[PDB]
Amino acid sequence: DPFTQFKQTPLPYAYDALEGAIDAKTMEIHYSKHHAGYTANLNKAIAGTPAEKESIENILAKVSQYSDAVRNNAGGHYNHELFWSILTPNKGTKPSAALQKAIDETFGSLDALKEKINAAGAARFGSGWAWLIVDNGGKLQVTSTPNQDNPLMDFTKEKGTPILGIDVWEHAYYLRYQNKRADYLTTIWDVINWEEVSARYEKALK
Amino acid sequence: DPFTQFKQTPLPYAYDALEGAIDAKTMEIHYSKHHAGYTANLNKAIAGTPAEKESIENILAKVSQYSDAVRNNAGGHYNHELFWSILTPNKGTKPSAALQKAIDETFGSLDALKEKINAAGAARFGSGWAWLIVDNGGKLQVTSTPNQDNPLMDFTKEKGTPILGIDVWEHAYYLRYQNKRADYLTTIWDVINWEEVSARYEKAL
Ligand SMILES: [Mn+2]
Ligand SMILES: [Mn+2]
Repeated sequence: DPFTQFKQTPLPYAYDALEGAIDAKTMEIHYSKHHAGYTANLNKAIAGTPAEKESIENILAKVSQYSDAVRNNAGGHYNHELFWSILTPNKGTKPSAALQKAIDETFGSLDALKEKINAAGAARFGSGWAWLIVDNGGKLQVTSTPNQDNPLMDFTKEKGTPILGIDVWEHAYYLRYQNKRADYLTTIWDVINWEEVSARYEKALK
Repeated sequence: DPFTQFKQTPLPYAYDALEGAIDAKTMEIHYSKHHAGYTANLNKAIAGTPAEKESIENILAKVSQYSDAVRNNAGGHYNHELFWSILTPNKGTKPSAALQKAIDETFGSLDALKEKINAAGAARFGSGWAWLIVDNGGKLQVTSTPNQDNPLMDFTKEKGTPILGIDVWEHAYYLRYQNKRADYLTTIWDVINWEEVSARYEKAL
């Protein structure tokens, strides 16, 4: 149906393509149940409301004005859209020169960045997301948020444009890693698409 | 070590005893990793604070005076201690006469209560718990809380003494049910120990 406000973008890889880090059954459920549900519920939640014709970024920027259903499902849809795009089965991607320079000046190295994101992910009590954002000053920052909240929401303490997000809801890792979220976080770097993160960085700075 | 402030109560059944609703792997991890972690981190978080020799209920009742680590781990420890106690492998328990009468007068029937708890559990976005509590009015109430918060915590709006809690963190159900939290909630009734719920009701009154 071309007239629904929001649609899930198909994955640019197979469900089993990320098996170095994420099991195929999790990819399938995470995409076809969890994310699909957020998108469907988003469309329902904004229908007949002032949010109905707003872009996802604009919904999020005013999310405190809308229902919890809008907030939770707008977050969910946005976060997952971004998540799938920053994963890849193509090994050895790396940050663009511009991004790498910013990473090194801000964190020291790519390993130091990964350590900071891993720590943020591990410290998120309950469900949530770890983020690398470009803040409103153009500077990189690592944050985490609860549930499906994200750095574009007016509610959020550390605001910025996300360029990388890692889902630390238990559904994202429990089938393969159970309670070992840290092992999930260590391993997911194997499938991060730094080309997409770098594109998001370039667009954020504009 | 007998001197630790909080200990996990041994499980009163085997890890595979609840397979009518909860897989053995989940029980083992849930108990020996998630709950054990809360208990250990609680003991650490209270060390050298005014909470150090307080009862768990008294920590919860004043929880906002303490760190977030105390809140999260006191809630974690409390909630799981209660949770294990209200599960059983023995089919066919039922509320006491007193609890059954109260349930019927307040919700209509046991089925109506289960429906209300199932709905509360399903509606809890993210991690958390569904509860049946006794409010200070003696009245039964169904609520939910986020994360490891619970109805004994000082800041909680819907306060009361929990007599039944059902964990809806994904770790409680993902290995067996994956996204199907509603199926977990429907099925868990088969292992609820209404004799313990009823003993908790008696104590709460
Ligand atoms: Mn997710
Ligand atoms: Mn739990």
